[PDB]
Amino acid sequence: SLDILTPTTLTGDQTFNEDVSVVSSLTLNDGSQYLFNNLLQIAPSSASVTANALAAVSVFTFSLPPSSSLSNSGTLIISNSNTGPSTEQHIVITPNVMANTGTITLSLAHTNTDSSSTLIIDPVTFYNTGTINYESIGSETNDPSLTGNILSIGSSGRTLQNLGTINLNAANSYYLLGTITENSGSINVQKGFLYVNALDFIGNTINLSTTTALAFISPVSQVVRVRGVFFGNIIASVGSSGTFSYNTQTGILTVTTNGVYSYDIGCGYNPALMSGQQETLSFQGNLYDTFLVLVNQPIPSDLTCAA
Repeated sequence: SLDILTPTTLTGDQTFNEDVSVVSSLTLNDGSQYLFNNLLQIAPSSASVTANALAAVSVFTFSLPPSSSLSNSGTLIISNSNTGPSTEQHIVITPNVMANTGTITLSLAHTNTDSSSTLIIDPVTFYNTGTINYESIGSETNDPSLTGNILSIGSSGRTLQNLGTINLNAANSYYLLGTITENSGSINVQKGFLYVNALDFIGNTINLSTTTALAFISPVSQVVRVRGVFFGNIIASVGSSGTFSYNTQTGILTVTTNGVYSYDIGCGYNPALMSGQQETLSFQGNLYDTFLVLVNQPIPSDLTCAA
């Protein structure tokens, strides 16, 4: 219905009850509320949508509700320059279908936790062969360790077909609540901690940067592929009385608390250098005893396992 065929810039709050097809570039400025209630189609790859929150205002909402559908082969940027402990934002991407073969970038200046913000990616169906980014354009410090403003991906019982890349590079923490699938996908934890509380975790590789962490709140039956493991990061597993073992032939790290967690970290690690310790983590406002594994060594030069 609404077709953007020439570079367009719109001002103020926007509520799209029509299907929106963008083949050029659409820019949304000076609005505290951007709503796409039906189709939002961005194609071909050179097309783009950029939603800029109104500056120096209290609340910001970007919404793709369950009535909507997202089909992006170009570039969708959601940017909010508002920052500070009183910031309230609601970036709620919950379309019936979320199909991305291009780039989606969440670019926020308010990345600290708070009491009231929501950052949600939880459609019914999730399809990503491109790149989804969460980046910071702020400089906030002194996080209050609250439960709001934590990017939460998926939900219990729904799946996420991640054939491409999810880049997490903005905040102290992120939550993965849905079931990831597809063998080619990667989740890159470039800053902060990733907490996983999901029914299963299939196919993807979790790549940890330095001074990041992966924490599984509940064990999954799948072996979880994690790469980048070295003295700069850790894998945490919820539960008390933690023990662990590393198999040099398969490259699999097995952690046992009250449940069994299995991580494929690669071959080449020396198990005699590894150690573990009990700590306490916070997840969705509750404290959990957690067993941490520190490999205490660099990434091996060759991660391949013997046949």
